[PDB]
Amino acid sequence: MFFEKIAPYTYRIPRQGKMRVDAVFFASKEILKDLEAENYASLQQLMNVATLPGIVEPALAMPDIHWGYGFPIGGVAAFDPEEGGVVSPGGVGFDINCGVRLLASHLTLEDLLPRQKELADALYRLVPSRDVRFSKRELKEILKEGAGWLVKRGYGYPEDVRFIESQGRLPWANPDKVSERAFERGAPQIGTLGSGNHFLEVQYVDEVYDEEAALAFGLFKGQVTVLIHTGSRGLGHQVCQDYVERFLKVAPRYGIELVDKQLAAAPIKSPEGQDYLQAMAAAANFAFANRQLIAHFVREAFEKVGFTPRDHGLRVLYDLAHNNAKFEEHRGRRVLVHRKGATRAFGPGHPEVPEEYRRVGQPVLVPGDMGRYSYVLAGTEKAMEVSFGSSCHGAGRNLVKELAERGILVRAAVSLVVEAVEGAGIGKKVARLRPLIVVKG
Repeated sequence: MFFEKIAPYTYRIPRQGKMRVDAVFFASKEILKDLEAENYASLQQLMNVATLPGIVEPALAMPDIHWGYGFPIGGVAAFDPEEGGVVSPGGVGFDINCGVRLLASHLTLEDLLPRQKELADALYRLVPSRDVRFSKRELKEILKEGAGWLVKRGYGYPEDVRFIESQGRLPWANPDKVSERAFERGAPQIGTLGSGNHFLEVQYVDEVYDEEAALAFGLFKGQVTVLIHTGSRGLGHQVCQDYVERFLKVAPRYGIELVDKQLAAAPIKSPEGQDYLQAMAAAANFAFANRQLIAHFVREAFEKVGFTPRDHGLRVLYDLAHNNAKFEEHRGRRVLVHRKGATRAFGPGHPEVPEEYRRVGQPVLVPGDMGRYSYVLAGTEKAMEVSFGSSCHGAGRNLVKELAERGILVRAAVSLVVEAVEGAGIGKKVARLRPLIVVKG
């Protein structure tokens, strides 16, 4: 008995103990049952987040919330620099800007199926797990400029950048704050998916829920899409490690009390805070470039098997991060929003949303597990009010053997979450995507 319901699929944990503000989480009657069986562990983590300095009410968690490092996965936490706010690597997650890019083509399922094998083989061959390399000075510029650096040199279409969150460039990146180890560890990984839950999949739209948003996003049933899921690879992971320990060994000076050491944080305005933010931005820009490069190779794979540029017309529908901290305008102020396993989800009328989509809201890409359904949602006005314009990132909670039985070629080297999100009013359903080909890193 430590949280009341304030709206459909919306629960509040009133401020208690060390909490500086209330916490609010979105969930189903069914999801609550899941958390309850978990002793509410992830919620305790959400409550810990609320103990941090300068936090803006309320600390939040999405319907797919679960145990994480310090901050819970599925968490959103805004911090005000002017109020002595802090920045926490654990609030972003180790894979900085691990995210998703969705390409939308002119092809229909019927057009693709007969070349399904050729494409799978071309994708596995053209997408590293080949001979494209950059100099250290070049990848240094990449860390600062983002996806646009690659597009301007031919690794994409001119318009690609318009459909990437923040145009694929966080403004504060500074490679100087990125350790040598992080730099060398991720530098030769650009253009690769990586391991773990990273992949690329060719899919088709099997259901359309909002005709107006679908039209605006250029989506139609039977349409072929390609979803790319990957991040900053080893570079972002290292940057997180470098700063967590640096933040731990300087936490005394600042007097920041941590109920959980994994909540390691530093004042946003402190040298250490500023450095991490600059290095994190560099890692994010690297992740943006990585997805941009992969998209370039995807286009090369379609063409290699016979689909000309005008046949496939593979355009970037959208590209957004699932782990990131960004400075944004909320409540008339500039605040730093930590999102770990949650997405930015701006709504109708927002200047940061491409004009093409401005009337319906920002696309929200919700990948499922490999070989599972993916969804496309749209950001809402309500989210701008109640979740710092944030939405969910996930759809769920013998490996490849059963994938070949559901009609899915693999190349290796009803969502309750979406239901809760739409029910809470922070993510309008637009479409569902079914996988045909899965390429793992």
